[PDB]
Amino acid sequence: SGFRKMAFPSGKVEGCMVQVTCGTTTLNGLWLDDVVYCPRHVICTSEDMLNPNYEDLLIRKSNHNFLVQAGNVQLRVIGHSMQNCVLKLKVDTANPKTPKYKFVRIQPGQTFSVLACYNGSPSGVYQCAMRPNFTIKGSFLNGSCGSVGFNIDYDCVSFCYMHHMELPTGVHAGTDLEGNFYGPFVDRQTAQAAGTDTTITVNVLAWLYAAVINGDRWFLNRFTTTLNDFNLVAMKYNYEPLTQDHVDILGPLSAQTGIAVLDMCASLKELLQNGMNGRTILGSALLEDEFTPFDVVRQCSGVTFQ
Amino acid sequence: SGFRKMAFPSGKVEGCMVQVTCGTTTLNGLWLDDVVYCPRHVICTSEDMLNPNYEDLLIRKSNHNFLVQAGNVQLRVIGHSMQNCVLKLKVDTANPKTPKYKFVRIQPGQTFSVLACYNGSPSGVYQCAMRPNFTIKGSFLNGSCGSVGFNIDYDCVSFCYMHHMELPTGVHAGTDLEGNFYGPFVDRQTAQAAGTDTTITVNVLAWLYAAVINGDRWFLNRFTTTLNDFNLVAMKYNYEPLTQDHVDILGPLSAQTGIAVLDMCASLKELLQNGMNGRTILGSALLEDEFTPFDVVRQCSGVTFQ
Ligand SMILES: COc1ccc(Cl)cc1CC(=O)Nc1cncc2ccccc12
Ligand SMILES: COc1ccc(Cl)cc1CC(=O)Nc1cncc2ccccc12
Repeated sequence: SGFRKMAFPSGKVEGCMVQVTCGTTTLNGLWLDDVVYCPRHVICTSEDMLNPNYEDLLIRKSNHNFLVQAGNVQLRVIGHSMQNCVLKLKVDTANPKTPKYKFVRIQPGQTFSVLACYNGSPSGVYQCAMRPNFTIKGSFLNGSCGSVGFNIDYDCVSFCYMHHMELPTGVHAGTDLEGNFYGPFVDRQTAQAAGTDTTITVNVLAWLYAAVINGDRWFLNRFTTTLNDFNLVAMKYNYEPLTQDHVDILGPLSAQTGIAVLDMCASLKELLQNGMNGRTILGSALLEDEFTPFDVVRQCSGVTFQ
Repeated sequence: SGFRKMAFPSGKVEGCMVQVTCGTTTLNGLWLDDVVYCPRHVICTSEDMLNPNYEDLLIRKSNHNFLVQAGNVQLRVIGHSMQNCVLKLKVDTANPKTPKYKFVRIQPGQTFSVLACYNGSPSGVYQCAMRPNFTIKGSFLNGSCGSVGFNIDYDCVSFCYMHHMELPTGVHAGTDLEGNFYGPFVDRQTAQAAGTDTTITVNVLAWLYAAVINGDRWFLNRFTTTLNDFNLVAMKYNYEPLTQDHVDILGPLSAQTGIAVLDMCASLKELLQNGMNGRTILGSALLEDEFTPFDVVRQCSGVTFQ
């Protein structure tokens, strides 16, 4: 019993973090096979960040201008290339700790674990969701750039995020491992607008199912609703509209609890209109949207990894 | 910027988890040097749990009755002994992945990371606090027994908790690594009472300081208070009394924010009496007490580990 904001074990990722230094800038890199991945703004100075011409800046750099350290192991750069917003440094040594991995571009609403790193060394691990406006509400300080987000399916590590920048609003933006930003952001120091941040409705429903599994049932009501009538109320409170694909994903949780998805939607509709009235659900006084349906099944069934 | 419930990286602990089987019971064990640590109720059947005589049950077992698996590596038991509520199995192979470690018995209010394991394999990692009544509000399923809680100081892993049982109330109880239970619990299947669970006041204050660091300042008031007048209100709301040792621990946070500890206590006193009135602090509608002063400094200054 119980429910926690649970992250994946980070051991397979800790062995891939390295320190990347170009000139005077130092940030984190990801060492897989004989390639190191890192944010391309490592080649910039503080003055370049206002309006950097990355192509012109990169041409002034050679292989010997990049210093890659894996603890005390010095890797020698024998080739460099720029793919979108990431730098790919070819090194002479393949990482012996390379796990089975793939690069994945996630969709908004999906969750992943972040291994926050500084100077190539791990600081901590936490779980977060990609917001509908393609930001993340992380915990990052200066020097955390190049920290990665990931999921684990069995023996395979799926890398999905590389941290690049903190916006002036305090939220965080980054890219996939091919260097494509999530959202409309660019890697320069300028005011950038993130869109409206909405609540991930399918995740809230999954969390309400977790509450029922763990014994919290006070919010269950006798009313029901339809999909169109629920979405009319959800959009009023800046909730994402629910689709039939979302209903299909929630199927296994409906079966385990015996509560129809539309019935759970009716309970949520009353929580949106009437509030929680000083009560709590799973130790929280707010509706939580950082747990996917898969996260709930994983935590409540005990899925393990290599 | 930002603040998350952050766990330690678990890599150093993942390499120490093994599977322990005695007869038909299988749970997790901790492999350090050539000794495996596991809960002693691994030698029990389902019927023994109601009123087990561990001494009599252990005498019917020999070294070859214990099966220890480290993935696919079979460890041979060459000696066994019972220390309080843990079993110490001497094996023939020393763990090559043994990190620098120590055994520590923590005090209530301190936090640690839990590596939840099943059949010797990691499932996830989360951060929690030892409640004042010596329980933890974890996330555990059947087979998680032997999962360990830990902290990391630089290169040293401090093991502080081994999971033993879920109480009928849904909270969790366990021992230190010398086999001494935290709290008045015993390892048998019987109704057991946990005391009143109080809020860890020094942790709430540390979290309010974290909120100020991250830009949330609406709760700061113009009033002040004394230590005796605050404790009179705190005890009314089942908060732990604040002592001078707590004030000394909060010193570095007072300096960083320029807010005196007693001034922060006055803000907390108004939050206890007037509530939060639909507002949030660090994305939460409840006062949070699972962050120690050390956790706040660590997250807001970027302390790293090996
Ligand atoms: C304003 O600096 C820019 C501009 C553009 C780009 Cl692409 C990258 C950066 C570097 C950056 O934002 N680093 C940080 C990332 N996370 C958290 C941070 C917390 C404090 C200071 C820097 C933090
Ligand atoms: C009632 O079983 C007893 C009695 C006494 C003792 Cl010493 C140990 C046990 C085993 C136990 O509680 N296992 C579990 C530990 N965490 C979570 C659990 C969730 C579901 C089922 C068992 C769970």
